[PDB]
Order: sequence, then C-alpha cells, then structure tokens
Amino acid sequence: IKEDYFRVDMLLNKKGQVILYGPPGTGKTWIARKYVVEETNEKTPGNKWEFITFHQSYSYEEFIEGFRPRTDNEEKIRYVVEDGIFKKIALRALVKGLFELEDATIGKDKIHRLYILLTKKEPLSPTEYEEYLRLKRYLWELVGGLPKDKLKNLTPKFYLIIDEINRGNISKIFGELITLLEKDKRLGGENQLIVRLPYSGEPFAVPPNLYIIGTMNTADRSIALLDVALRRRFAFIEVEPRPEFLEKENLKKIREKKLKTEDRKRLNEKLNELFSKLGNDNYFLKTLLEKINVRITVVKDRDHRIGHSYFLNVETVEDLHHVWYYEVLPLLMEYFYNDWETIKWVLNEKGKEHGNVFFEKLRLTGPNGEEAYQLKVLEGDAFIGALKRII
Amino acid sequence: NIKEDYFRVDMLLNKKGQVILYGPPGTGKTWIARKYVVEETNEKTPGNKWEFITFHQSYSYEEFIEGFRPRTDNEEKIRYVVEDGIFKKIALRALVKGLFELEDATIGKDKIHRLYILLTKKEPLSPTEYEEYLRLKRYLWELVGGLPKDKLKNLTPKFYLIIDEINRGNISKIFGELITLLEKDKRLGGENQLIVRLPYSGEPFAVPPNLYIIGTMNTADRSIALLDVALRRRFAFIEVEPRPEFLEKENLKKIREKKLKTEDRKRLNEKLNELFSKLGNDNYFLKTLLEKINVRITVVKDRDHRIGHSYFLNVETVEDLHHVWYYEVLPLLMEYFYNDWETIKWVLNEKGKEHGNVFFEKLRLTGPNGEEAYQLKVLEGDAFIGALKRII
Amino acid sequence: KEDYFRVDMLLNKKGQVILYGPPGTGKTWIARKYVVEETNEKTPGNKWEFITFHQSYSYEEFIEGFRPRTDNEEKIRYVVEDGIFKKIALRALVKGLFELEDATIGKDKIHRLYILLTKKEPLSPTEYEEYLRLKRYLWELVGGLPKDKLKNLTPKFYLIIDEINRGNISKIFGELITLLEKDKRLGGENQLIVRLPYSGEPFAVPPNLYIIGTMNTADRSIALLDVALRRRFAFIEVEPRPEFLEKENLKKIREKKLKTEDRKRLNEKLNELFSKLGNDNYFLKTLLEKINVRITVVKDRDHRIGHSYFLNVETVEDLHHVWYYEVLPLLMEYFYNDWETIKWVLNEKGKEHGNVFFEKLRLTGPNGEEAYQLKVLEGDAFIGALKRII
Amino acid sequence: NIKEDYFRVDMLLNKKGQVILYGPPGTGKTWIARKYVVEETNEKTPGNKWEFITFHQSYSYEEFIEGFRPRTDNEEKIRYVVEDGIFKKIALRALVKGLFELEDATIGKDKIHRLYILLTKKEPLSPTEYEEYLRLKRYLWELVGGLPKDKLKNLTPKFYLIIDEINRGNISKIFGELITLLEKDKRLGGENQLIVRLPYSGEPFAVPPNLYIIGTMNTADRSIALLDVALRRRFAFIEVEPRPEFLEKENLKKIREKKLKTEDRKRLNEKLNELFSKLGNDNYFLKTLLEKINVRITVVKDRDHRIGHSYFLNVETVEDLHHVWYYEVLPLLMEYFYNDWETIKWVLNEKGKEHGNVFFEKLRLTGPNGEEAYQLKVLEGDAFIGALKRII
Ligand SMILES: Nc1nc2c(ncn2[C@@H]2O[C@H](COP(=O)(O)OP(=O)(O)OP(O)(O)=S)[C@@H](O)[C@H]2O)c(=O)[nH]1
Ligand SMILES: Nc1nc2c(ncn2[C@@H]2O[C@H](COP(=O)(O)OP(=O)(O)OP(O)(O)=S)[C@@H](O)[C@H]2O)c(=O)[nH]1
Ligand SMILES: Nc1nc2c(ncn2[C@@H]2O[C@H](COP(=O)(O)OP(=O)(O)OP(O)(O)=S)[C@@H](O)[C@H]2O)c(=O)[nH]1
Ligand SMILES: Nc1nc2c(ncn2[C@@H]2O[C@H](COP(=O)(O)OP(=O)(O)OP(O)(O)=S)[C@@H](O)[C@H]2O)c(=O)[nH]1
Ligand SMILES: [Mg+2]
Ligand SMILES: [Mg+2]
Ligand SMILES: [Mg+2]
Ligand SMILES: [Mg+2]
Repeated sequence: IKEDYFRVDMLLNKKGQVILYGPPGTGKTWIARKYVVEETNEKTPGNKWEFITFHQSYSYEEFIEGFRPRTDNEEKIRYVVEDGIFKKIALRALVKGLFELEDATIGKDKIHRLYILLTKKEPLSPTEYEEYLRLKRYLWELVGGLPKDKLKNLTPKFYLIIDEINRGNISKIFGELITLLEKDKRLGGENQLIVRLPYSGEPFAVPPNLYIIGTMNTADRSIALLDVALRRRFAFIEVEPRPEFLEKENLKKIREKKLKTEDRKRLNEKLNELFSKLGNDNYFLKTLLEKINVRITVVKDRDHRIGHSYFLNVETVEDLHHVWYYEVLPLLMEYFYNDWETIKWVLNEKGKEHGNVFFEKLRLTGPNGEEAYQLKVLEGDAFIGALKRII
Repeated sequence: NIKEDYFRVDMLLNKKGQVILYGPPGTGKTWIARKYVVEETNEKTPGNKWEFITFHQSYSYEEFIEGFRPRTDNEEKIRYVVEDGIFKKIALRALVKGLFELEDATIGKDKIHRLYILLTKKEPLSPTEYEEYLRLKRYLWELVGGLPKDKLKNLTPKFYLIIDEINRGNISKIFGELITLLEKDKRLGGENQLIVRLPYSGEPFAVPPNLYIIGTMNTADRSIALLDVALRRRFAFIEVEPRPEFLEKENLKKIREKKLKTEDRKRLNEKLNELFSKLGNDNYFLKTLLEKINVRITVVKDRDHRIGHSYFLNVETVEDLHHVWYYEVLPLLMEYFYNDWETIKWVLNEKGKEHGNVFFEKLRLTGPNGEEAYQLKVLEGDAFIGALKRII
Repeated sequence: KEDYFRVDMLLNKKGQVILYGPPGTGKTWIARKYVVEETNEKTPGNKWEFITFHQSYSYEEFIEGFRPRTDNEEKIRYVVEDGIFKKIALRALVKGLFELEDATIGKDKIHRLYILLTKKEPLSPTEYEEYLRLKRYLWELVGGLPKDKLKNLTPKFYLIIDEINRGNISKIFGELITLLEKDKRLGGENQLIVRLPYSGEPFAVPPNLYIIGTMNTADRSIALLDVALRRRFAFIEVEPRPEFLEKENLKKIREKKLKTEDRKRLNEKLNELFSKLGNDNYFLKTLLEKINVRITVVKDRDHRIGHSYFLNVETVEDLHHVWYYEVLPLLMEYFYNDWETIKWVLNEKGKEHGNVFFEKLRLTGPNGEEAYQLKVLEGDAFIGALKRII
Repeated sequence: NIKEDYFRVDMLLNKKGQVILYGPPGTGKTWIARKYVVEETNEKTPGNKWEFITFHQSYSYEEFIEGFRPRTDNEEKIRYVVEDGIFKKIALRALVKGLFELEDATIGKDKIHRLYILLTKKEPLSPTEYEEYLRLKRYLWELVGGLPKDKLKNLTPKFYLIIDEINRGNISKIFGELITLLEKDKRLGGENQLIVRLPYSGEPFAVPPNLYIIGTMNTADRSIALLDVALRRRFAFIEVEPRPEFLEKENLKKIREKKLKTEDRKRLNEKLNELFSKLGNDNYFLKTLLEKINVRITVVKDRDHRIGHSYFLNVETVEDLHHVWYYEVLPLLMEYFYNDWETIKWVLNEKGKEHGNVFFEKLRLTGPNGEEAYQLKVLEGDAFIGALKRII
C-alpha cells in the first residue's frame, strides 16, 4: 500500500532522482502521480510540480534553454534565448527556497520580484523581461556568496515528474544536466557546480529541492537507458507487474476506492457475479496473470511481461472476454508473429489442437510439410474452460 | 452492418477510448471506421464533429499537436510562430464544445464561445487575434484546474479522430505527449487527471474524454507494424478478418443494394443471377474461392497476408471476374511468391497440372543447373471457370 | 597530493588532461578539487569555468559564432558572439598581460579589455565596437611580444569540461585541434596564431589554459577513437579504487567534509555497519574488488562498478538500497537477458534457490530455455547472500 | 634528415601543384609543412606571404572564399557586403604580388601596389574605402583577362596556404565549384586557363600558379587512402612516416638544442646523459623501443595506425619517460584493441608472461565461456626499465 510510496520517498532523498522502470501495464505513472500529489497537496500541475513526458522531438533547446522568437508587440520580433521547461523549474525551485532563509540570501525584495516573474503565466513583456534577465544575473551573484549550510536545507520540495524518460534521446535532452543530477553536485552539496550554459552564457545549478521522478517502460529494448553514466545518477525502482491486485478482495478494495457507496453496491454484486462464473474461486485472475507472466518470462525476457492494467478494469465475464481477445491476445500474437508453437505454449495448449483452443489447427497442410493455426473466437462458458486450462 | 463490427467497436471504444482496426488489406477497416463515425455523429463530411487524417512517414510531430511553423506575415515575412497541429485543434475543440454545458465556467462562458470560434475558424489566424487565441487558451487550462473530476466525466458531444494507416508514421514520435494521455482513466475527468506540459508553447495540455481515436493500421507489411508494447496497451486492437461470407449470392445482393438504393436493383439482381448461373448455379462459389485461397495462404505465408473481400466484392459478370483476377489478385499472388513457382501453383491447387486449362503453363525449356520456371496464360471463356473450379 | 601528483605534472608537460575512467569514480571530483585548491575559487567565474558537452553543443556556441542581438528598439544587428572558450582564452591572455610590463603599453587599455570580458550583461553596441578594437590591439601587441616573456604567466586559468566524449569533439575544437598542443601555445616553441572563420580575428591559445576533460568511457561508439584527439590530451586512467571502502578509509573520507559534533554520530553509524557485517573491516573493499574482477573478465575493463555507489552507505539498510536500486538494475542492464553470466558475476552459478538474488523459475521453455527472477531479500539473509560473493 | 623531405615536397610541388602530408599522428607533418614554408618563403609569421587554415565540419563556403557579412556602416543603413574569406584573399594576394613584378603588366602598376596594401591589411576594411577595394579588384581581373598565357606560366613570389587537418572538413562544401582550379593544368597560366565567376558578388576568380596548398592530414582515425575522392586526384600524397631515428641520444640532443641553444642546453646534456645511463649503457634504446613496437603494430592492424615519434621526443629523464608511457601511448594502445588481451599483450611481446613486471597482470579468475582478461599495472623505477628492456 504505502510501501512503494515510502520506497520512492526514501530514494528521492538519498540519490535525488528516482526512476520507476518496469514492464508496461503496472503502476509506474500512477505511483508517480500519487506520490507527488500526496506530498505537495496540489492535484493539478503548476508552481509546485510540473508533469512532462519525453519523445524524440523533445530536444535540448526547449527543455533547458534555447533561442525562441518572442516579442509580445506584434512587431520587432526579438530573437532572444528563452528558458526551457527544466530551467523554468530549477530557477523557480531555487527562488522559492530563498524565502525561508533568515539573513544569508539578502534579496528579500529582489528574490520575490524574481519569483512573481517566474510563476507568471502571461508571457513576459520586454519592459519586464529586462527586469527578469537582470534579476537572474543577481541570483547567480547571490548564489555563490551563501554558505552551504544555508543552501542545503531549502524547504519546499519541487518535483519535475517526467514520463517515458527512455523514449527521448536522454543524453541529448540532458545537456548541462548530465553532470548535475547527483545529490552532492547540486546547490548546498559537498561539491557544488555553478556550471555554464552554452546559449545565454548565464551560469546554472540545480537547487536541492528539485526531484526528478521519471517513469519508463523497458519492454522496448530499442530505447532503454543503457548509458552507464545516467544509471549512476538515477535510483532505479523495480516496479514489477504485481498480480496480487487481481484477487476478489484486492480488486474490490481498489475498484471501490472512490465511489461514495452509490455504485459500490452495483460493483460488489458485479464482482460477485464475475467470480461465480469463474468457478467460485477468489484467486482466479491472480494466478491467471501469474501463469502468463512466468510463462512469458522464460520465453521472451523478464521485461515483456503482461501488466495488471489490463485485467484491473473488469466487471463481468463479458468484460474479461473483451480484454482477452482485444488487448492481450493481440499483444501475445505480436510478440510471436508467425511463431506458432511458442504462442501455443504460453497458453500451455501445446498438445491441444482442436476443440476449446484459442488457436485451432487448419485442416490443410503445406507442400513442404508446414502448418499454421487460426485464431478461434470463443464465447460463453466454453471460454472459461479454455482459460482455466492455463492455470 | 450493426451486428458485429459496429457493436463491438462502439462498446470497446466507449470502454478503452482508442480502437485500432488491424487487419489484412481488402477488409472493411477504413470503411467500418468511416461508417461508425458518420452513423454516430450524423455528419457525412469532416470538419466540426470529426476529422479524418492519415499518417505517413513524412508526417511530423510538429504538425500533429505542436511545433514551430514559420508563417508569412505582411511586413516581416519570416516570422516563426508556434502552431497547434490537428490533434491539438481537435482536443481543444472537443474540450471547449463540451464545456458549453458546465456550471463552474460562469465567469467566462463568453470566453469559451470566443475560443470555440477561433478553433472552428478555418481562416489562418492573424497575429492581432493569435494573442487573443493564446490568452484564451491559457484561460482554459486555468479553468479545468478548478473544475472537479465529477463534472468532467460526462461531456455531451462525442468527437472523433479517425487516423488511417496509423502504423505508417513513427507512432512513438507522432504521439509525443500522447503516449501517456491516451487512456480512459488518464484523460480529463478520469481517475488520474494528467495535464502535461507541452515543449514549444509552454502551455499545459490534456486530452479531453470527449475525444476518441479510431486507428486503422495495416498488418500485411511488417517493417511498419506496431510493436511498441507501451503503446499497444493504450489502444484496443480489433482484428477484422477478411470474411468470405460477404461473397455469397444473397450477401452480394444485400451489400450492393443497401448502398445503391436507386431503381437499378432489378438490374443488379438479374446480373448477379446471370453471373452465378455461369458459375454452375453455385450460390457459395465466391465464398468458397476466397476461403480456399486465404487458408492456402495462411499455411505457407503469414496469416496477415490474406486476400481481402474488397477485390471480389465489386464483381458483376464473368468478364468482370476475369478483370479482377488477372489484373488485381494474380499480380498480387505473383508478388507474394515472387519466382517461387511450386508454392503459387499449389495455392491455386494446380500443383500436378502443367498444361491445359491452367493459369501457369510449364515452359518446355529447362535451365543449365536444373532450374525451371513457369509462364502465365491469359485464359477466357468457360475454360477460365474450369480453372477456377479446380481451386474450390 | 595523492592524485594531483599526476594531474599537475601532466598539465605542465602536455597542457591538458582527460581523466578517463569507468563511472562511479572520482573523475569530476578530482578535476574539481584540483582546480578549486589551486585557483582558490569555490565557485566558477573569475579564475575558472565549468562546462560540459552534449550532442546539441556545437562550434558556434563554444568558441565563435553568429548571433542576433536586438537590444530595445534597434534592428536585428547580427553580432558575432564569442563562445565559452574565447571568453576564457582572451580572459587568460588579458589577465596574463596585466601583471607584467615589458612592451605591453596601455595598461589602462588592457584593463579596459578585461572589464569588457567579465561583463555579466551583454555588450551594448557602443561598448562592443570598442571591445572589437581592443581585441585587435591585443593580437597586434601579442604579435610583437618575445617568446621569453610569454612562456610564463602566473594566473593559471582553467577550463574544466566534464563529459568531453559526449559532444562532437572534432566539430567542437574546430580551429582548436592543432592549437591545443603545448608546442603550439601562445609562447611555445612554435607560436601558431590561426585565423578564426566568422569574425576574421587571429586567435591563439595562451599558455595558461589547462583543459581538464573528464571523459566517461563506459559505453563505446561515443568514445575518443580518433588518434589526433588522443595525442593533444594526455589521458589519465582513474581506476575505481575499492581501497576507499574499508573501515578506516571510509570513516576518514566522510569525516573530512563533516563537522565536529556529527563526526561522533558518523563514527557510531560506521561501527554499527561493520558490526552487522560480521566484524569484517575489509568487507566493502573486497565486495567491490571481487565484483569488478568479474565484470573485467567477462564484459570489459571499462564497465566496472565505481566506488561512488557504496561510498554513501551508513547502515545495512543503506547498503540494501544501494544494492537493489543502483547496482542490480545496473548489472541487469550490462547482461540483459543473459542469466548464466549474471549468476556468475555474483558467483551464484550453482546456487538456484534459497539465499540468492535470482531464484530459478520451476519450469523451462519449450525448447530448452530457462529464466530467473530478482528475489528481494532483507536483513541478515541478505548479508548471507552478499558475503558468499567474497 | 629534414632536407631529404624538403626535396621530396619541393619535387611534388612544382610537378603536381599541391601536396598532402598524410601520415600517422605523432609525425611532424604539420611541423614539416610549417618549417618548409618558413624556410622557403622567408616569413616567420603567418601573414602576407602565407596563411594557416584549419578545417572542420563547421567550416563553410562563406568564410573560406567569400560570403555575406554585415558591416559598421551608418546607423540606420546596415549593409551586407561580400567580405572575402582566406582562400580568395590568399589567391588574390599571390596574383597581386605576381603582377607587381611583371614587365608587361605596366599599364597600372602604381595601382597594383595599392591593391597589395589592401590585401595585407590586417584588420576589417573600412566602409569609406571598401569601394576602393572593390574597384581595384574589378580593375585587376579585367587586366588579367586581357593578358596572354605566355607571361603567366610562372610568378616568382611563391605563396602558400598550410591547410591543417584537411580530412576533417567536408571538402565538397567549401570547394563548391572551385576544386577543379587547384590542378596545374587549370590554373591561371595553364593551357586550360579557367577564370570562373563566383556565385556571390559576380566577381571572377582563378587561382594563380604560385599559390601552393600544403595540406596536413591524419590517416589513423578511419582514413587510409580512400576517404577523399574529391581531393585524391588533385593532391599529391606524401607518406610522412614516423622516423624513430630522432630518438637516438645524438639526435635528441640536437633537436632540443636547436631552439633552446642558450647556456641551459648544457644542463640538458647532463640531464639527457642521466636518462641514457638508466636505460642500460646504450644510446639506441628509445629508437629500438619505437621500432620494435611500430613493427608489432603494422603486422596486426594497419601501416598508418602507427605510433609517432612526437610522444617520446620530449623526454629528459626516466620520470618523463614514465609519464609518456603510462598516460599517452598505453592509454592509446588500449583503445586500438578495446578488450582484446591476446594481442595488446603481444604488441609489448610479453605473451608468455602473465605477471611479474608486466604491464598487464593476469587476473586469477577464469571465465564461464573461457574468457580471460588482464589488468593494467603501474610500475616505477628500475622495474619499469626492466619491463621496457624486454620489448626490444
Ligand atoms: N489503485 C491502483 N491502481 C493501479 C495500480 N497499478 C496500476 N493501476 C492502474 O492502472 C492504470 C494504468 O497504470 P499506468 O501507471 O498508467 O501504467 P504505465 O506504467 O504508466 O504504462 P506505460 O505505457 O507508461 S509503461 C492506472 O490508471 C492505474 O490507476 C495499483 O497498484 N493500484
Ligand atoms: N457494405 C460493405 N462494404 C465493405 C465491407 N467490407 C469491405 N467493404 C468494401 O471494401 C472497400 C474498401 O475496403 P477498405 O476498408 O477501404 O480497405 P482498407 O482498410 O482501406 O485496406 P488498407 O489498404 O487500408 S489496409 C469499400 O468500398 C467497402 O465498400 C462490408 O463489410 N460491408
Ligand atoms: N572524498 C572522496 N570522494 C570521492 C572520491 N571519488 C569519488 N568521490 C565521491 O563520489 C561522487 C561521484 O564522483 P564523480 O567524480 O562525480 O563521478 P563522475 O566521474 O562524475 O561520474 P561520471 O560523470 O563519469 S558518470 C563525488 O561526489 C565524490 O564526492 C574520492 O576519491 N575521495
Ligand atoms: N626538430 C624537429 N621537431 C620535430 C620533428 N618532428 C616532430 N617534431 C616536433 O614534434 C611536434 C609534433 O609535430 P606536429 O607537426 O605538430 O604533429 P602533427 O602533424 O600536428 O600531428 P597531427 O595534427 O596530425 S595529430 C612538433 O611540435 C615538433 O616540434 C622533427 O623532425 N624535427
Ligand atoms: Mg506512463
Ligand atoms: Mg485505410
Ligand atoms: Mg562527471
Ligand atoms: Mg597537425
């Protein structure tokens, strides 16, 4: 329950930036969204946290800093360097941390003027952008004249929760950030680094508030974080597809969490009607996902396992039929495209050819002695007898 | 029409949010995506309620949701502005049309109507009103941050985005932000409302629950197939198998007179009666012909390279069956088995035959190292049906 | 002086050093502590500057490039902006010439150039144009200086470039790949002043600049393969030393950067750690050394686990979080889906059940394949699965 | 041994026109290029008789021959002029100096000397007299286009352009339509005299026959002989091989005392004799060390992957030989053979030994599949020379 919540909370103070890696279909973004919401009490992104997600077009110029045309005057288009998503957070997490200090950072009129120009949603007019660029030069003249004891403990914890960190070209997006994402290379650490940015030339350093909880999938091995110098920075939490949630009681505890006892009585009798058709056993979908994830571990890899986001939203046996033939059996066929004696073994129907089998055998044969099976759409109670044979 | 391929799309798209109709070419995938949306939204053309786009390899992430696109102003010709793509112009359209019947936007119902005009405006946005468009966009994502999740579960329109040949583009790159939004409990109003932050404009963005995405990928090709396992969870794949049951005598009269409801039903029926009477009065001929080829293709080729039922659907006469055979599916069969003659003779069930009423005659000249290849024969008349009766 | 005896003696010999080594080793730390202890600057700025390279770091923003600059109301006057390197190379040369007086007439003119190089604000067009004239006066002055007075300049400047193998190292050092050598510095045996492309100005590296690269050499296909780059830079292999993971060495490291009162609590936490490890003060040393030998013999010598993973441990639970969330996903990333090796790296080649990180799944594949699963251990049973490595 | 390479460069200069000093790194092929130009042209500084240019991938056509630059004109009148690069400025300067001492070009010789001062002007040109530079250039090419090919076969001031790292830069981008001019048959004075116009400014251009392009080129990155098809036919290639004759005690004393020939050169002799007394009794130790490691490189990898003689050229004591060996060449030898311990041991020819004063001690562990990998060992003192003695 709170174990994955506490495990994120421990590693985000030790290493600084956690990564929830796992097979797709488990609670990676969910346990990352529930962590930042329950720690910052802010249900929508804004000042205290910002959700982004990476892709191949999420380059360096729009993440940290780059040139961006902006004039706000319908004339005299001013080619100025604008800060990306990260530098608008790390400068915000710094100047929010420079409020609670007593007398070390003597900027109490000039720091709050910089914070109100960093959280301003309306884009910056040039008569106030020259104030923002001048106060930011004051900030890195201020930071550097502060002791490390009055800079390590900055109070408000900021989070840049990112998603699909492996999907973007992570060594290119992280530019100057490739040497700043340790816990002791930030501000306030034992070895602080006021590193210099290329484009604007103004120096930069991450504050100790900003934590980067970044979820990724590791079934695509084409794009996995194999740089061995961006696995030292991050702390990698294993989020395995846990079939413990697909019980009768654990599915009743999860799916009846936010219903206010109105449709909960409808949900209770619907799950009572689902498991009465599976054989009066409370432990069906637990060992169904277990006997598939074990049988897909020994064949493909540990990482291509079926998650528990597929079967978690079933209500009746019809909804299990529409999540079997339309979400996971097309997924199981594209692991093993025209590899038929293997996909027959994942459903352990290897001796079973005809009858209540998902892949019935074609009565034809080949000229060179080959054969291929055909998918059989089953319905009714014969579908469950074709499914209970997996267990 | 409403029996299987309509009622299993509408049930699954309302449950998962996104549907991919994967299947071999020649099957009603683009058609069942087009028929379902037009019969739902009651708008036979794109525009307001739904948008039909298609993917390709020249398709950009910058032209899908958000990118820097240089526009042409009057006095400054090279002006680089950030322009929303087609998905951000249908996700914002599905949001501000659904937000006409809400009760927490009571300060800016005129501002939501003004934002809906700027999104329905097919004219290019002048820079005097583009800042009015950007001020209303950042007002919108301030308004849904103060909207409860109980009121964003039911938005009364139903907007659709039929993307066609989804698998052709770089779907991991086109769906940049959409690889974590496209889920039923990760849109607005769901159990996990996620408002991600876009790169270029810096404005937050979240797919509304009003939207639905009906992809129709093709799975005959394999280098463009959708193997992204983190993306196959977002969608809900519906295999539309090529059904030969749409090629019987009663089924061809029921499929071709439903659309053409003119006075030529007496003309089509006497022509379809004459076509099957030349086929030996076999009402299940073309059903058996497509079935005994798709099974014989499944066993030697992949199961997703099968002949669809869109080739033999538009047949009218034996002369029209001769045109759809020698020019559409027989060059297709010579493309599947390209100089593999022992297979393509077997698929047409002419394996022992090498002379006479046959599609591929054997050449009477062998090669130097023992190789031997065959030759097409343009058949006609009742000898052509005698070469088709050997398949079934 | 245990590792500056190599670094400070190779800078006076060659001019620049690349501290290459597998990650988790003090390559950035040695390169930062050496520069800070010599220039007496705890922060960058005047006497040194920290940058790093990446794939989107190009030639125009490093040394010299074109850049539009509209100040308040003027048209877009395309100024040429000097990159990071020329704002260190000119700054080392002008601070070099400011201390001596042989023929450098105009010490107020050289001081006027030094103020216009440490400007935090961007230069106004009434001040940039006089900055362009004084830079032309600088190279006309240096071109009439003897080599005996330019071979030594006391303010040793430093440009530390972390991750030097990331950026396109031939595209970055464009006019700099035949200037960084000690023989071709501004005052060496062959004083070579090359002409820069964009601004047209002459430019040569002054003999103050020491380019302290720290290349990560974990992954291949981005390392310095070109041998012209392997000659200007005198490399230093910084091996991951597990000698910093004994009891008396780890206690001496973490007390060096700590206070007086918390040092007793830090010493008590390290006594509690090695009392739970079986009174073995040589445990984390032989843990890292007998897992770096197994990585050396199978994969290669440059994918070894560093000594920055285990350096920040304070209890058995802190070793547990390092072992399961920092080096076991690292070990499963080296040998992905290759289970017969990763059992042997932990020398659990025969152990398949019990106190082992990888239990065996009970059934094999259809054609003789068998996979494992990462078992989470806790407590003294975890130590019993860790002390069998050594 | 330096005059033997000056006679080889001067032979292949007047025959071909331009030269590539290609060789493995650690050779003096930039220093041979730099000292031959200084010795022949009698100009120690890179200006007004020769020019140094380094190529890279960011080097373009606009800064090499000519492009457009803004100037310091009037305040509201910023102008884009055609500022010439380095190759156009050096070929004009070779043509202006060639016609300055010509007898038949005496029509405007008082103006050609005015054009020479503008080309040796070591600053950006003033806008009040840039049109004087433009009109004198337009006067010049009008005069050379009205002169025969008899008086242009040779010009006595021989200019040079030392191009360093010529394989780094993309030679097709910076030589747009002007790579054909470099041949002696197509220069300004051959029978195929080709005065090509330039794509900017409308100015004609043709390189004079005295401008020589002495290129230096690494050939150990990837290039062997087939990487440079756009310049492999125009340029004469000279293998500047690593000579280990410069590591003898008689040669090392003469090289370092060539520049520092003051009283401290005596202090070098008592320092160099201290080195060659710790290497045994011989003076041929560093020569045989480089020869018996360069033979063991050219027998495994390639000829031009060879260790040059510039690493060992700056040693004075055993400590500096310790710094050259463990930090510059053995971290260079480990990257020649990345994780192949059966042959990097054999380059140091200690293949029988596994430990005991070897640079690569063997780990006591074996492998599962049979892999055995060694480990670098730092040696110091008389043990290191005992490990260097077994190489020779
Ligand atoms: N209550 C509860 N819900 C869970 C849990 N795990 C997954 N879910 C539900 O499953 C759904 C999908 O999980 P999600 O986090 O989105 O997968 P994902 O890892 O992000 O998928 P991916 O493509 O990025 S790899 C979420 O809506 C979440 O509510 C869990 O442990 N507890
Ligand atoms: N009435 C009716 N027509 C059908 C049916 N299935 C296919 N068709 C016909 O097939 C024709 C084309 O099929 P279509 O859906 O467009 O193939 P497709 O999905 O585009 O094939 P692909 O190249 O993208 S892979 C249409 O003219 C349509 O009328 C059906 O079930 N009923
Ligand atoms: N006291 C002390 N600390 C060290 C030593 N070596 C490493 N460390 C610590 O380990 C941490 C990480 O070392 P660091 O230098 O940053 O690795 P790195 O070279 O940057 O790693 P990478 O960038 O190649 S991935 C540093 O913060 C430093 O405090 C050492 O020798 N002595
Ligand atoms: N006196 C003398 N010095 C030499 C000789 N060969 C090399 N050197 C010295 O060795 C140094 C290296 O030579 P250099 O020409 O700079 O290499 P390079 O061609 O630039 O190497 P690269 O750029 O291809 S990687 C020079 O500084 C020069 O002083 C020689 O034959 N005689
Ligand atoms: Mg996610
Ligand atoms: Mg289609
Ligand atoms: Mg580093
Ligand atoms: Mg050179």
